[PDB]
Amino acid sequence: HHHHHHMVHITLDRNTANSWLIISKDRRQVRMGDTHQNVSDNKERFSNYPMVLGAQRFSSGKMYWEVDVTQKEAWDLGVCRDSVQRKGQFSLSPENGFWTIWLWQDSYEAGTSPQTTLHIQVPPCQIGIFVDYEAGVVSFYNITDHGSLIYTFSECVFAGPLRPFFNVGFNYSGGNAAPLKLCPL
Ligand SMILES: Cc1cc(N2CCCCC2)nc(CO)n1
Repeated sequence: HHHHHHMVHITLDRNTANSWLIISKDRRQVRMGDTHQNVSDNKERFSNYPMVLGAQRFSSGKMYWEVDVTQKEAWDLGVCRDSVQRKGQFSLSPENGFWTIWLWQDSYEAGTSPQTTLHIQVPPCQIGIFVDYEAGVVSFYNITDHGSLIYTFSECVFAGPLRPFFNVGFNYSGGNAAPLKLCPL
């Protein structure tokens, strides 16, 4: 891919974060805390899962960013509608306004309904996420493996403004405490 030149500076939106998340001062890193992080509840916060949005909203153009997933056991990454449900239980699917991939239990899957098995030869330490709003495309790249394609969602029905989407995952095992980090351009 030659997509790096649509590079955007993503920051995390503290107001949207699950109340157990800890976002760094520079708003570029997020991890699961071992407890509630002493913030007020609000209608934006994801209640059921360790999720947070980027502050940026996109309704046109091409956008690219990279995320560090080093030493994590579980995570979700991609984009979502600004209007996605925040409270209660829901599945990550394009019908619910999410275009995502994830890791759990040593398998990588795309968030279709039902989910799609991914074939990755080199487990990624950094993921590139490319959005072409006009084309209706969300693509994922393996930065650890020379930028090799992971998955492409096409004919996407964005149906509104998009936000970068993150899930640091639970840490039941004690092996998933590491942060997600937005990587420098
Ligand atoms: C804990 C878990 C894992 C899982 N997978 C998806 C298929 C590939 C393997 C991982 N699915 C579920 C569904 O409740 N739970």
